[PDB]
Amino acid sequence: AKLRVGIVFGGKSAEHEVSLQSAKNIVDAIDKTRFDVVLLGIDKAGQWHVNDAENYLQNADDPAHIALRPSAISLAQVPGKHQHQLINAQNGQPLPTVDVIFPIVHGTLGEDGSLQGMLRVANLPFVGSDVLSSAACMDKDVAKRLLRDAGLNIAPFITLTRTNRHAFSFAEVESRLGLPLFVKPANQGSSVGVSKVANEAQYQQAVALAFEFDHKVVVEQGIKGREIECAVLGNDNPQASTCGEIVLNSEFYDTKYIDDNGAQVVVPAQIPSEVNDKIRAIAIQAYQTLGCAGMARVDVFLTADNEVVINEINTLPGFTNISMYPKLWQASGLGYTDLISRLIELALERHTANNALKTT
Amino acid sequence: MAKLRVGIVFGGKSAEHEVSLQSAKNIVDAIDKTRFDVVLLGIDKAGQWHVNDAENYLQNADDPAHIALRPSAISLAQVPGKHQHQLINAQNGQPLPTVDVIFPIVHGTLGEDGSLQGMLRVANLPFVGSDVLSSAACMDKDVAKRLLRDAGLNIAPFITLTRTNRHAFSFAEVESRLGLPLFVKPANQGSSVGVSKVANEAQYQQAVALAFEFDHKVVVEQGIKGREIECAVLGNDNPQASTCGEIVLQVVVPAQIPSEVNDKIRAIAIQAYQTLGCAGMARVDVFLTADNEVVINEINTLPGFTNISMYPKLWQASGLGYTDLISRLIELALERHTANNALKTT
Ligand SMILES: Nc1ncnc2c1ncn2[C@@H]1O[C@H](COP(=O)(O)OP(=O)(O)O)[C@@H](O)[C@H]1O
Ligand SMILES: Nc1ncnc2c1ncn2[C@@H]1O[C@H](COP(=O)(O)OP(=O)(O)O)[C@@H](O)[C@H]1O
Repeated sequence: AKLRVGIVFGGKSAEHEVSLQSAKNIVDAIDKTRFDVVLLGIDKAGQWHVNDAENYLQNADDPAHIALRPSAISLAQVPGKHQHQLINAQNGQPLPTVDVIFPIVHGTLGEDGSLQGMLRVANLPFVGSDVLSSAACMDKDVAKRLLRDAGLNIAPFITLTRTNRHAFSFAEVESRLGLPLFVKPANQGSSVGVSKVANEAQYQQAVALAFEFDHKVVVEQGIKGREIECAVLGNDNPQASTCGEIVLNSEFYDTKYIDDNGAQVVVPAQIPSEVNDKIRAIAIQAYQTLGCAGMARVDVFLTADNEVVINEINTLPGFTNISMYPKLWQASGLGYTDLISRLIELALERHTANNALKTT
Repeated sequence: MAKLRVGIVFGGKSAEHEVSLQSAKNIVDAIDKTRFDVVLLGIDKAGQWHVNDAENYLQNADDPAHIALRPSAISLAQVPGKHQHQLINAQNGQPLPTVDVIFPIVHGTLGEDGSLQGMLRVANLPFVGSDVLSSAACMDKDVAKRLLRDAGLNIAPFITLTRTNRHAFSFAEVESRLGLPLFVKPANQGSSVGVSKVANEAQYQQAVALAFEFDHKVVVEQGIKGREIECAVLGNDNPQASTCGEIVLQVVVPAQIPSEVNDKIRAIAIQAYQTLGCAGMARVDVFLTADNEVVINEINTLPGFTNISMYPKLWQASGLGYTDLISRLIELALERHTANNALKTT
């Protein structure tokens, strides 16, 4: 009668270490009266392991050193099965069935739809957004096109590809978008490859760096404003937390082992309640437009005139004991343990919904 | 020496299972046996993977109804994170010899919608066709249309129903917005699966309820009056468009249209292909109206691929034979995989 909850954390991605802490804190807060946890740790190589609750993290208390303890057991997944989908990769030995997955691998394979495709192929119910929404929210160019098309406010931008890169002069980009500009790879994370640009020198450098990381580079108008974030929860009836503020300054990737890169975070945002509600309602619209499920964190710019400009949507936000997404809910009447539970319930409901659908 | 191993993934838990069975047989039958060894990776209708043997993998192979995948002893499991021996015997862990490329030809639900591509991406397996986002986006007609309209391309005017808003609009409200007749389709599904033409209210409530048994979003569109033309696109970054073909009240290749129209449709296919981020191949299906407007209906990232299907017939009518189309798709897969590996991670 207790559901086995498989927490998938770690990963090849550069956010590996923040993933380890998100996992530690979920493991610590999860209602042990309803759920048994199984630790499904992914290596920096991308291989899956079943870790032991007592011995899974090597420097749990030390962000710049924390690590996932090596394992004998590697895992494989068996497509089309409905039980025992996860096995020992050396010998076929089955793991007991996991009833739901809680993926908390930030970035590269966990947030971009890839992991979600695998879990869908394994008939594993899972927390959060599915393939399309996850892939779409990770491609900044696509997400923005979807937002613009929904009528929502977005930084004016253009997208460079390998085949139009040189169509645009710096003058041309400057005439289109004004200065300063931000230049980023379409598919990254944690400001890696993001540069702000005030002249043609910078611009050309900016573009070359970003093309080291993706085949599409987004170049957008600089927005002046506070950075406000909001936590959305639900499937068909999305609810918005109160808003929170993040303060990033230009003075310092050299700290992508701390969530939000150690920026100043304050919850609730010291903004008026009617602005807070306005951002809340926009966050739900955004959520809807990107087809998100389970949860998402919506990050916006709030300009001097209280215009709200959507910057990012993150489908697997940081989930440490002091990360923005859970604190926002905690400030809104929903505690960590109960948040975790709600996320699991939503995952199982959506799975039931999907399963009931006809195939022919 | 030794040739590239091509794993053809086919079959699947999908309405289009039998079509996939055929696309695969034709691919197996035509692939250049001097360059490639095929490994047959058949997915039964329950969605489980097997290694099949090419001398005896289909039952009633020659009969378009009754064609079935022969049941197999070996079921398969995938090992995330490995760059070799990613596919193993799911009973005992024995690895298959490592496949060099995957040719996915599972039409519809999991094979065409990004799920399979996401699995292949995690297994570091090079693969033919469009990647995770593009496959998922082209399969969701609602998203594909919104992206096409954002690019300035013509699509059928539409509304999208969800379980929460489906009762907002009356037949009368829809009709004032979109005219009659209407087409009601699940957002995500293959070939005509829950699609209905609607001319009155009873038809509408019926059609909408039906599409909602196949998906959680339903597109309701204005019926477009025109000829149905298709175009095959091939490539990654500098893609090429075949000559066009037509479906008639019957497939006609080449479509009997002036050259200017052929080129207009062709250039639009490529724009649609770029807007949706497709890779390898797609078939772009359009309506050509009385005044030569081109309205995009569908972008298919894994189109029917029997040697008689539209996509291959369009290339043949443009000077590219079926064996050679197969080879070019495999080498585009490999070129894309190498370009993706050159991207830096830090
Ligand atoms: N258009 C913009 N105007 C102002 N600041 C921006 C703009 N784009 C990015 N930034 C700044 O750069 C940071 C990282 O950009 P973002 O697009 O969020 O990248 P990431 O996805 O890596 O978090 C933002 O949090 C913000 O401070
Ligand atoms: N909006 C429309 N206007 C006119 N005819 C349509 C429209 N939508 C669909 N049809 C007709 O119905 C057929 C099936 O719809 P389609 O979107 O092609 O479904 P599928 O993607 O499942 O093949 C089309 O090939 C076309 O003949």
